[PDB]
Amino acid sequence: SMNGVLIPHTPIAVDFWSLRRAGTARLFFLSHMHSDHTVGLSSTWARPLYCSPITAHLLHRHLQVSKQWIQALEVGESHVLPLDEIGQETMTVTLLDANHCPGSVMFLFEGYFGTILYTGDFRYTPSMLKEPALTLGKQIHTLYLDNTNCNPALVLPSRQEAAHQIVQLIRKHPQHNIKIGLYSLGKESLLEQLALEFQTWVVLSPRRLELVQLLGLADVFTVEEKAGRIHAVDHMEICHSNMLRWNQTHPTIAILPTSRKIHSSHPDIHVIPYSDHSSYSELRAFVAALKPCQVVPIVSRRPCGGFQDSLSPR
Ligand SMILES: [Zn+2]
Ligand SMILES: [Zn+2]
Repeated sequence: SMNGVLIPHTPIAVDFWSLRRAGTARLFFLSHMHSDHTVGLSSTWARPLYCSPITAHLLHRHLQVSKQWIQALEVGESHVLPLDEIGQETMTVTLLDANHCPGSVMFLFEGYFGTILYTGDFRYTPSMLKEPALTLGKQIHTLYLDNTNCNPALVLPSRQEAAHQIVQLIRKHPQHNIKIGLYSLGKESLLEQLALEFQTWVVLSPRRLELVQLLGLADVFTVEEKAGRIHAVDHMEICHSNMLRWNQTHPTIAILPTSRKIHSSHPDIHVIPYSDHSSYSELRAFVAALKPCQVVPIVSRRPCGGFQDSLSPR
């Protein structure tokens, strides 16, 4: 899927890389390095690209986008970007920690269009309201929201509570190897927590270890499989056939940390609602505190509602 947006009546494109559809009167932004946000973005990209410093490093390393075009913006600062070559108009952009994955940010856009807050992918935490850029009384005219888990019937625990569910599960199997199905990026802090909790080395891929060292996490990761019982694998590897394959070597439990209602054939495959996306209740509190004039879903194909009673008149 493609979860990028061309914001109408603005010079803004976020996680949206189709040259034909975007046009030439746009500035391009990248919230984070998940593949559904970099569709069409590769080493051939030849336009200015604005992102976080961590995203900037990952972008050049793994997609080979030239450093000529990569524009790393410091988080928490107001950046003034030119919209033309004659110093006629500018746009002010402020990056805010999205609490989603390494490098993930929210964008605060200010310009002729007004004020727009673009969350990208984010997990709401109350500290986001205490952001200096959001405590200036500025009216947010449009709030683009991560509506991934925007289902009122879907109750999700906090990441800490979900991490506890994972810990409890692993505790029941002290003799088992543990397969954690992940994307190439994200939930590294979960791995670090599991490493310390069970005093084990967490086996990664050479790519992940390279990433972890950038984050400056604890020295608890390695590429040698014989070193630990907790293994970070690609989520696609977790299925019935691979469970039988893995059990030939050692008793194995597989864990899928996701808010998606994935069902498994194998009894030893566990799907636990550990999510990097805000829950419905967290979304409600986020919007209620900001009170924007309008709320627009980033994930168009997915449901998004229940925010009329939290909007602002202006
Ligand atoms: Zn994401
Ligand atoms: Zn996404």
